[PDB]
Amino acid sequence: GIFTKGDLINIKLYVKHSLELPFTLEGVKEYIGYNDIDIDGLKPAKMATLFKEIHDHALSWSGVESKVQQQSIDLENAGKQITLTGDEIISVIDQMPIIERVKNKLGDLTDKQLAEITYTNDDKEIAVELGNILESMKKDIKRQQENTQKVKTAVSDFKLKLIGGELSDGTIAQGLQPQISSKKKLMDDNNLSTTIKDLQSKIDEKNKEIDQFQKDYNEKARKQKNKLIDEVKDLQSQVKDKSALQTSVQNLSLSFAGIHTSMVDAEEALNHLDFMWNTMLTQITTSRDKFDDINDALKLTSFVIAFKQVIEPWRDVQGSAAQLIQTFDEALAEYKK
Repeated sequence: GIFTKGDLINIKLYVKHSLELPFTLEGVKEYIGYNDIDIDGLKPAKMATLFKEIHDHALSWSGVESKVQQQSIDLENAGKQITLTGDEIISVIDQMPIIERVKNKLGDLTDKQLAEITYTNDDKEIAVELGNILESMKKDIKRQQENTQKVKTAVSDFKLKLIGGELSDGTIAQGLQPQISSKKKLMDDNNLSTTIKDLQSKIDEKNKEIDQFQKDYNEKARKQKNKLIDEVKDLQSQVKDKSALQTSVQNLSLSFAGIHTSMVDAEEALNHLDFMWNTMLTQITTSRDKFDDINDALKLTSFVIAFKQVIEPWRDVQGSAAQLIQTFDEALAEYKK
C-alpha cells in the first residue's frame, strides 16, 4: 500500500521523541535553560503548555494505532465473509438455466436457503435463508462503514492536532507544528545579541581606558580609573547573565528545529495513512449504496449484476486491510529490533 513501514516508523519516532520531552513546569524550565525571560512568547508557562499539549498528543497516538489495527483486522474478516458468501450465491444462481434466470425474481428465493449457503454477521449470529442473509449483510456493511468512519475520524483528529485545522468536533485546533515554528522564530528574532554587543563595546572602551591609565600614570585620574573598574565590573556581570541567557535561547532554537523535523516527517506518514483509510471508507460506502439498489422484484440476472456491484469493493477493502496488517507487523518488528 501507499502507507509504508517507514511511515509508521516515522510516526513512532515522533511519538518517542515527544515522550522524551518534559511536561512539568520545573522540567520545562530545566529543559529550556532559564526560569524567566523578557520575551512573553518564550515565558516558561507558555512553553510548558505547548510541551504538555505535545505530550498528550503522543499519548493519544497509542490508542489511534490500536484502533487502526483492530479495525483493519475486522475489515479483513468482514471482507472475506462478504466476498466468499457473495461469490457462492452468484455461482449458484449462475448454475441454474437461463429461462429460470429470466422468469424468476429474487423474491422467489428469499424464503429458502440457497444450496446450504450460510452467512454469519458481526454479532456472531448465523443466517441460512437468502433474504435473511442479504439483510444481515446489509446491516454488517452499514456497521463496518460506521466503524471505518470512526477510525478515519480518529486518524484525522490526530493529524489535524499535529498540523492544524478543524477537528471532528468543530473545534479549531492550531497545529503543534506551526506553534513550534512560531516559538523558534521568536527565539531567532530578538535583540539579546544586540544588548550583549552594546554592553561588550562599552566594556571594551572602558578596558582600553583602564589599560592606558595604568600604563601612563603608574590623583584625579586614579579616582576615574577606579570608577571605570567598578563600571566594568557591573557591566561584565550583566554581560555574563545575558550571555548565558542567549546561549540557552540559541540551543533551544536548535532543539525546536529538531522537533520540527520530526513533526514534518510524521506529517507525510499521517497523510498517507489517512488517505488509505479514506479510500477504504469510500469503497465501503459504494458497497452500501449499491446494496440500497436490491429488492425482491428484480430479475435474477439484474440481481446478479447488482450484487456483483455490491460485493466488488470488498475485494479491494480486504486487500488493503491485509496490506495494513502486514505493514504494521513488519514496521513494529523493525522498530522493536
